[PDB]
Amino acid sequence: MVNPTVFFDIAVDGEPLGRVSFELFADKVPKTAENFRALSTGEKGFGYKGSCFHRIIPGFMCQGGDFTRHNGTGGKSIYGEKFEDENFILKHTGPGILSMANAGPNTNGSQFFICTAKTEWLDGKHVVFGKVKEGMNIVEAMERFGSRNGKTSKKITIADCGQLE
Repeated sequence: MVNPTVFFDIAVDGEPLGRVSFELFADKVPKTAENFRALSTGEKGFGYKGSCFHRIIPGFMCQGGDFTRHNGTGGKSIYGEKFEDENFILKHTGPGILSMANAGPNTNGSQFFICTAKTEWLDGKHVVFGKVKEGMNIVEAMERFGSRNGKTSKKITIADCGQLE
């Protein structure tokens, strides 16, 4: 079978920016990939639609997925509780990597980041579960609204999201 693909339609201060799509490595990290896929479709009744990228650091990453508190302090997985680091097979190889944010071992929720550089120091600490497929330029455009401390200068939202194919 085939790894799922999901998309995010991004907006900046409500104005459309573009679409970013991702391959989810369900072949390597099925549990992690499924969480992100389900939160993208909204099939459990909650997920990423309408949420924001609250922390963006140019040259580093864009982070989002806190759909409950909108600031890095919230979010939840589809598993009724934070969940474990499934494995660290996949590495932070370069721009476009999709990896889970966490607050220490086995604390995955819904927060994630999209790398804009190779972030090898996170290997073995954050679970890598996907990669941008199309629209890396859109992520580069988003990145320009970040700053040193991560605060964004315009509100970057996931206007729509779902599963492709």
